Amino acid sequence: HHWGYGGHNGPEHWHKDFPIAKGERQSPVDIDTHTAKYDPSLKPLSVSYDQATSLRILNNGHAFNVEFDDSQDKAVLKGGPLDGTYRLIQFHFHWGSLDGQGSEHTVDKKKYAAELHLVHWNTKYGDFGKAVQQPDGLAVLGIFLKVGSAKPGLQKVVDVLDSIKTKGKSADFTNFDPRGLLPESLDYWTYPGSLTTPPLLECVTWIVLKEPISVSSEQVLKFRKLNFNGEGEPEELMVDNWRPAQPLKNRQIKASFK
Ligand SMILES: [Br-]
Ligand SMILES: [Br-]
Ligand SMILES: [Br-]
Ligand SMILES: [Br-]
Ligand SMILES: [Br-]
Ligand SMILES: [Br-]
Ligand SMILES: [Br-]
Ligand SMILES: [Br-]
Ligand SMILES: [Br-]
Ligand SMILES: [Zn+2]
Repeated sequence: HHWGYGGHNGPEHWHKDFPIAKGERQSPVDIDTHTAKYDPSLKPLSVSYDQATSLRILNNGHAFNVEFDDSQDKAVLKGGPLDGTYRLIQFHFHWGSLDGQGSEHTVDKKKYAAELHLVHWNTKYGDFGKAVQQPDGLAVLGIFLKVGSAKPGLQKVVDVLDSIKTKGKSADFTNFDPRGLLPESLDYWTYPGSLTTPPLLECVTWIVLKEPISVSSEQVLKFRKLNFNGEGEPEELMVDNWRPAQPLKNRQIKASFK
């Protein structure tokens, strides 16, 4: 792989190595709130993170992933639009160089400063690598970030970033509680889509919360001190690691709320 978010390998190039980039169910999308249909058949989301076990944080050269122990049903997502049980494997964010961009999904064309993705795989497929080969393999919970008051539950993530500045670095990251990243309301929009990074597999049920979380300017500024490059290489700040909105095509976005 050579893709990225630089001047010559960014989203508009991905289709050359990953032709599904021009597929029928690509993500992210703009959420037209006027057009999304309230679906009284959608259930409340069940986010069950009481037993979550974080293990490690990794700079993978395109974001940082907070990884979980997904060897048992500890931290699982169910309900909502989903049939069955999805196990949390990792979360990560996408963010901008400035507060006016950074999210992947947009809401009536509004871009948020960042977007959190909590990635879960369907236990009926046994492992993540098998799940991504299935149209109902993953459930990603997406949460917008706006800049205002600090998010206290994010600070532990922020403070470890200095230790994983460059691509390939990891650090122990135990005992982190992802419930501290969840807004008050679980109202959501949902639609069928894809991973937003190569290989762009069309395996995701997206669940995008309506209510953003607030983080401070100082918190997001620290995300922007990360590097895409490896240690000692020319510094390239990890900023603008978002894919823009893709064509909705023959898809409906449904709302869980009136
Ligand atoms: Br694009
Ligand atoms: Br709305
Ligand atoms: Br509907
Ligand atoms: Br992912
Ligand atoms: Br993603
Ligand atoms: Br993959
Ligand atoms: Br709201
Ligand atoms: Br909040
Ligand atoms: Br820092
Ligand atoms: Zn993501």
